[PDB]
Amino acid sequence: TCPFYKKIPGTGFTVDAFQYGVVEGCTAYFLTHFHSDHYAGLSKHFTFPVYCSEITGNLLKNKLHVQEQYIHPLPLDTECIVNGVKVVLLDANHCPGAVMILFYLPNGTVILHTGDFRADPSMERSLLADQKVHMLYLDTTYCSPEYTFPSQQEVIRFAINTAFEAVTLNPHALVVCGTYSIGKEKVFLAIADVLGSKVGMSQEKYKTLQCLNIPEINSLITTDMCSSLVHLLPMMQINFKGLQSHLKKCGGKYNQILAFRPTGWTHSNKFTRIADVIPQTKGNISIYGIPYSEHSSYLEMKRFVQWLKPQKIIPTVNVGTWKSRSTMEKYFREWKLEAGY
Ligand code: NI
Repeated sequence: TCPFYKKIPGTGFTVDAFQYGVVEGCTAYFLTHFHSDHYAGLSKHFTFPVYCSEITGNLLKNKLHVQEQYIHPLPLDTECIVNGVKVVLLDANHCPGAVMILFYLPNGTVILHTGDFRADPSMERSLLADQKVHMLYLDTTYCSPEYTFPSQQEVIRFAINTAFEAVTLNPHALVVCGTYSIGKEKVFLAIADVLGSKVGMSQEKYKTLQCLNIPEINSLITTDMCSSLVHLLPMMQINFKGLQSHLKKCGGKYNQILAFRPTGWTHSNKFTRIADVIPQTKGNISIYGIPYSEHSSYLEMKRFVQWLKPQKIIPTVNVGTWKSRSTMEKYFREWKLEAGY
């Protein structure tokens, strides 16, 4: 059944709750972003109101074929009324179109649901600065102190320098980047840019990217693989077998592959710096795992919560085991005592 942490008290609202059939008493279904564990269950047959960002609305229409009359996009950073309740959508710093949702309850309670987010100090100067938030439904993906990672900026610098050096040394090298969802577009766009190439991809992926309102996108991507030296492939194919196979397909236009796998966290983060990363190599193929995250580090999450000073925290990630629940609740109390709220 629909879990309590997907329900907004005092409303008929649910968040990211599309796989339970009809939720008894739900008058509006919000969708934070277009990732499959969140939209799971939506289709052309859905006949309730869906509230979301413009970009998420483009993806629902074009990729899932949800009918237009049930899609209600809202602009960001704007006070809106939905079934008699004031809401605001804020940028979540996750994937394109991803939002956090502020609900202003008739009784005076204010609730923030983060969806999936990467906490940033820039959020401290949004509409969140303007009033008190009583309850926080929090993206706790990496809520443990072992989870450190570099800035997105540091990671992109590393990838750009690496790719540029490789291709300038060998003009017959191919660069490949893995993907399995929206998000992390900076990785492959920044590399294609330093190399003066467009990124080549399947028709399905090109369609997905054309929904995202990225400026000048027609200048940066293409379905013509042969004219491109940065290819995108399914993440599943980013391994030595899948890459040798792929290399055959290019007809001796290339003799070397340099491939990037943008992972979340991986335990080499507890030892190694970004400057010190190395690839796995077999033959003329090298694969780099780069820790490009679109979720908060432990320290980023801690800072955001200690700034906001909520009265109650409701985790939305890692809630399935008692040991994870109990560990998270321990960090929350530490944070509150350290900061004095
Ligand atoms: Ni997500």
